[PDB]
Amino acid sequence: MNYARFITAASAARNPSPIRTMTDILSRGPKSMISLAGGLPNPNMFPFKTAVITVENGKTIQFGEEMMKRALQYSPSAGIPELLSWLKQLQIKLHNPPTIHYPPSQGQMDLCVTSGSQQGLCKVFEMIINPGDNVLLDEPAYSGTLQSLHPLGCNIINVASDESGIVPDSLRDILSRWKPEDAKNPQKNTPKFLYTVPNGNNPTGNSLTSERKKEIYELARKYDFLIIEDDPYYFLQFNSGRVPTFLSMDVDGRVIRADSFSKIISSGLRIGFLTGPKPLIERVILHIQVSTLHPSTFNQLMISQLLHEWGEEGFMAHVDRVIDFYSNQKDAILAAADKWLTGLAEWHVPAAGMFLWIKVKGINDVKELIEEKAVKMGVLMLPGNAFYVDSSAPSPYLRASFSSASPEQMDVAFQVLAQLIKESLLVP
Amino acid sequence: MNYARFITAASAARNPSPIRTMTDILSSMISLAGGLPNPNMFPFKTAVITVGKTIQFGEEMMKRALQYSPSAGIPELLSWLKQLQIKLHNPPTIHYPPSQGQMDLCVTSGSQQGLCKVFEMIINPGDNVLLDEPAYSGTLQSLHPLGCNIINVASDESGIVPDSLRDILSRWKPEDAKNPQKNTPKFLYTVPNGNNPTGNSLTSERKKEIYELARKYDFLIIEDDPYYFLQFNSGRVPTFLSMDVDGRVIRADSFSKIISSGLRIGFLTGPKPLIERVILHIQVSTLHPSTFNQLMISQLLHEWGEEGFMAHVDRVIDFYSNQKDAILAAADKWLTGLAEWHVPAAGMFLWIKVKGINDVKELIEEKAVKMGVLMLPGNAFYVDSSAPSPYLRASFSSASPEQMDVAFQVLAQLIKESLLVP
Ligand SMILES: COc1ccc2cc(NCc3c(COP(=O)(O)O)cnc(C)c3O)c(=O)n(O)c2c1
Ligand SMILES: COc1ccc2cc(NCc3c(COP(=O)(O)O)cnc(C)c3O)c(=O)n(O)c2c1
Repeated sequence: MNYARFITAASAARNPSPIRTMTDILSRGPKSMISLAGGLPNPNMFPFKTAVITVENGKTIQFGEEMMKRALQYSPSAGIPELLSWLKQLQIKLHNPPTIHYPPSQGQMDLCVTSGSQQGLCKVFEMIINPGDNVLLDEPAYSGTLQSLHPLGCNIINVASDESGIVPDSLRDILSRWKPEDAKNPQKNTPKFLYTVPNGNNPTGNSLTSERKKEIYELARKYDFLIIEDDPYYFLQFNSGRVPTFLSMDVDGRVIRADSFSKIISSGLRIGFLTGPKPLIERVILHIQVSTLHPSTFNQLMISQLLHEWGEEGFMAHVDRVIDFYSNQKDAILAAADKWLTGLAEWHVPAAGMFLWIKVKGINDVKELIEEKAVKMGVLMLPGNAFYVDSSAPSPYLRASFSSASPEQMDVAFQVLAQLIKESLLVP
Repeated sequence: MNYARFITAASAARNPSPIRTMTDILSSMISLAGGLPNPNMFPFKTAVITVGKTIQFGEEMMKRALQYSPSAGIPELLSWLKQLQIKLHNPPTIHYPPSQGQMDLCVTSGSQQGLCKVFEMIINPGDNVLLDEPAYSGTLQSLHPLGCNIINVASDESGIVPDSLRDILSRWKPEDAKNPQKNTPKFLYTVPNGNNPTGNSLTSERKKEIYELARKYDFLIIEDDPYYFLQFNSGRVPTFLSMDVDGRVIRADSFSKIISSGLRIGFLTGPKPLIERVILHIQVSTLHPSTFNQLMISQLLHEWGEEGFMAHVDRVIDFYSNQKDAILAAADKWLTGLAEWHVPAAGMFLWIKVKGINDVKELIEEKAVKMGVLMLPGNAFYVDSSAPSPYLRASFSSASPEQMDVAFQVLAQLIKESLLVP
């Protein structure tokens, strides 16, 4: 398995910056080192000098003068080394991927810090996708991936999904149009990858089971395609005992995993990370180098100090508090839906994340109900249309986030929704 | 302007997110719309940043700083930067209707992101683009995978030579810009102040000549100006943006050189239909620039005012001007007779030509690194980086005068060792 067939010609031709070239030789020379190489602003001319950041149940984070100069300066494209090594150990403890000690050419596990998991996904899609390429995913899907994929000119093949995510039988039936050996022939145009959000899918709230992940992985080996495991709700699972990830079962080095801090630590800091085969991670870093140069040094240092002070134990205690809060929010939205929506709509318990996916019983298109009537009433939800490749098609579905509204706000919101649905159903 | 000829099919196919669409429909509200983390679950609570003044993020300011924000930037930073552009450049496009290229702005994750999104918006494989070599390696390394043909325009001590541009453009007829099969240039890219790596700046007269050739052959101008606030010459030269009567200028500005490089904050100024395409691409790549870092810059600009910002740039110019003199003094002392250079007009680089060496790559990459001195070989700043180069780039931004003295003393010795061999 070579990574060359998956990547575009343009991604393969990317070269490191002349500084990244010098940085290699910097560690091959003496300790004296005088540098006249970079266009770095002088660290003594920065207007910010020190910083103190308070942490609820934790040590205050402090950036003294020297740390502040580093925080305000350019840093490596792949991320600061202390955050990279901490995240690498986190992945090993959580997923123990088979690829850890593989040689680099065979897809050795590598990591890079990205400006949210959105940047990681975007760079992955751009590295892989040629116009006309086949890609697999289950609809409804995250609108940010659909809007990333759409300008790339790929053919998006929808794979059926139910309460337990992707239905492996649907994937098996779709793949039966090709023969396994067609993956070795580029004119056969076999799928490049399967994209999935395995825990609390945006927008469904549905999660894949361990058994289905094993079945999906075996179909990925058979037809030799990559798996893009976009897991930002990994640390927001409501089920007791986490399900193994695709990364944990990645014997082939065919999994690219996107992780985010947006849902558990901070969304505004724009900090995520990508885990996958070293040749593919290297291509992503090179693209990052010409786009954003690197993720914010300041925000990485903040997170790194918080993570190092917490330890694996303090980080896990924070996720427990987060899961407990969202689990109560999930119960509150479910109680509001039971009280006002029973008989008018279909839904079930989300397995992870922050969304409730509701199907309105006798309405073909919910877009006018949500975009017009509900807006005039002071209630904001997302119509299902936003989560399909064909967003112009009518949708009976709506996405309701339970992340921030109070139980009483959920009650009033669903009372308004029920009233508007009933009014629309009574029109002959 | 027909902006459609400067935007690829993929860029035109981009749509706003469902959240932007919902927000636009809005006029007591309950929101179950966004996948926003709960703002009361964030582990960071308050922040104090010393500037002897202080910047404070109180509890609610911190919740906003740690939360998602608009793709184009936070409104207070956008309005401050918009007023800065109007005061500094007073662009003719301010009150033009949006379709006619009304001046618009967006915050980017450094000026590198802005440039990258601009190139990806305009470039189709095989398209012709103009620039002067030696050029910034970050733009060459952005353009190269895009499959465009890079046409080198001659430059001297005063930047692009308009006669060179005029001669290159003479292969087409002005009317060929209306015919897509003629493949006329899409844009001219330039760093008008303290070019990376030369340190050379364009004059007002040349900018006017280049702008008239841009109208005649209907191409855009990408004015990448991160060293705009690092000019050593008395009285700033007008920008291409200030003379943009047509709405053909896209300007990239950065805070990396004057405020902070690690914060990843820059901005793009240009025609509204072009800026809109850039925002949409940003929306699917990074979502938005860090809210926390934008709020840090915004609060600093609020404490400072235009007065404090302008006094900071004056102190910054003064510091780099002394650094420039120190590197010039070190070059006079050790390099005279061995190398060629002239006075940089702006920025942080000295561009040196080694007198009797065809390729400096082995002298800089091997010999210099071994002696503890780091510089960049000229090779890095050309489309054809495999071609031999007698040039080197020396940055005067951070080394002390005494470090420059030892560095040039080492360089001089390495040059002599390379020349003395028959
Ligand atoms: C770790 O070593 C480093 C790191 C970064 C740089 C950045 C440099 N230049 C930046 C630049 C930009 C983008 O800058 P930004 O606004 O920050 O995104 C845009 N246009 C022009 C003309 C530029 O020169 C540079 O020259 N050297 O050497 C570096 C050396
Ligand atoms: C201003 O309103 C907003 C702002 C942001 C979001 C972000 C959302 N999701 C983020 C997400 C990402 C990228 O996340 P990041 O890591 O932060 O880049 C990756 N994969 C999946 C599956 C995701 O769901 C969302 O659903 N809504 O509604 C938003 C609404």
